[PDB]
Amino acid sequence: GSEEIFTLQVRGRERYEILKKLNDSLELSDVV
Amino acid sequence: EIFTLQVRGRERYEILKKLNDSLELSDVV
Amino acid sequence: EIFTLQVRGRERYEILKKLNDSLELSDV
Amino acid sequence: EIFTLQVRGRERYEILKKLNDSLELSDVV
Repeated sequence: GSEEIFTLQVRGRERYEILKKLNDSLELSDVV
Repeated sequence: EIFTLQVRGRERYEILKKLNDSLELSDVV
Repeated sequence: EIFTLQVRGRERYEILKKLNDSLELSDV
Repeated sequence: EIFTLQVRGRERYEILKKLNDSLELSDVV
């Protein structure tokens, strides 16, 4: 097998929100 | 302010890591 | 509603294309 | 070596521009 879980530490709320939206997008689209 | 972002999959992690590290260096946001 | 983004370099393009394609699909 | 991305929507475009600009600035040896 299964995909493993990895964690990224992000500094800044605006930066986090962008990266979260990308992560969530990729989960839905499965592009990566 | 520090957050954790939990990512499924090594390839997905690698793309987000590249972006995070880039943003830390550039300070664009 | 369509905007052109100029990107320098293949690796940079390939990253951003993956994201753009993903966002097109997850835009619900 | 210029590529173009067609991005639909202001908000999406603004995110991808920030990332592009960041990756240009963090492109260091």
